[PDB]
Amino acid sequence: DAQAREKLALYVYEYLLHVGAQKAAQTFLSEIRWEKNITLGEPPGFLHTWWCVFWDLYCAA
Amino acid sequence: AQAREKLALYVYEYLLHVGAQKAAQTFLSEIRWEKNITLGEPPGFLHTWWCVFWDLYCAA
Amino acid sequence: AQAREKLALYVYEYLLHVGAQKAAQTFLSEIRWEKNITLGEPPGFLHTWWCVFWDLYCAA
Amino acid sequence: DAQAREKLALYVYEYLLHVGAQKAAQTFLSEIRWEKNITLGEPPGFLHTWWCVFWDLYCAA
Repeated sequence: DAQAREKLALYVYEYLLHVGAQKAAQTFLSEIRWEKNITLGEPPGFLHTWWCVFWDLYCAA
Repeated sequence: AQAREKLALYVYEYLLHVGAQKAAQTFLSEIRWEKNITLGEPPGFLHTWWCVFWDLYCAA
Repeated sequence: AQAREKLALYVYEYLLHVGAQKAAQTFLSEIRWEKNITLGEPPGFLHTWWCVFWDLYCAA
Repeated sequence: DAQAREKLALYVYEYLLHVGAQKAAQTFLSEIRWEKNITLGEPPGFLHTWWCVFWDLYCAA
């Protein structure tokens, strides 16, 4: 449950960096007082990829 | 491409409901967003989707 | 409850597109289905959903 | 890929038994010439459960 909330934050942060919103990403980590490791993938990152999978499925119904 | 625009909205919603209102404002301005904005109740839809999705993916 | 009725339709579609046309007919008749029926291209929507879902669930 | 197709068939079969369509379930296994093991859960079975999860998500957008 908490592991989920922490992983959403991480992947939102990554998105903000790849979407060209770097200022926003930095302030986001300040506002949630993020004291944990940060491990980054390739653009457009995990959240875009999995969102688009579910979108393609949403638009087929 | 209309997928990317809905994700942006739901992320902006996430940021307000998680108490990252500053980032939220900065976000819209950095992507130069100009469309209309509507939201619902916290925690917001991105959180709702994530909970079932991440429970499916398990992992770390 | 309207969830259960869409699943039935998509299953009836699966059965026709997978070559289980006999089962398909028997199915409708056993649940006493009386609503209108529309389908699309094979393999059908239940297969489409399943492929992304089962790839998420992995398992066995 | 094939593992997926085989697991859909299995879980469709289970559904047909729990939904009160037992004749249909039997003929289904004939028509696909199913020569593999059959392992059954509790009603309403795996496919209903996971369908309803995605439905609840579909009806929240």
